[PDB]
Amino acid sequence: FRDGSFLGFNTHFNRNGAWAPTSAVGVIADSSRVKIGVRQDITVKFLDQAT
Amino acid sequence: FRDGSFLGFNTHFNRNGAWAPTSAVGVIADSSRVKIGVRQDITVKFLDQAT
Repeated sequence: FRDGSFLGFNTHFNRNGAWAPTSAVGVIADSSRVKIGVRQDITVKFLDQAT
Repeated sequence: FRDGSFLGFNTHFNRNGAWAPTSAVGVIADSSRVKIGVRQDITVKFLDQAT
């Protein structure tokens, strides 16, 4: 291969260790058709009496 | 009894569902001899760490 490797796709690399290399080498999508809903983004509370 | 016939009574109607109709149709009292002591009127606390 030469340039044009990764096919002009927006390429995202999984760094957080969620990738399962026994399931997939790569997932190719029309990213217009996948939506992630965010009802609450990562939210913090300080607990000091809780059990 | 086409007109008000419980004159001489102050009349109070129970509407919070405490009334037990199998126990009494009505209770008649000398209200000078019944006292309710109110040591603490109703209070609310919000709990978010309690067990």
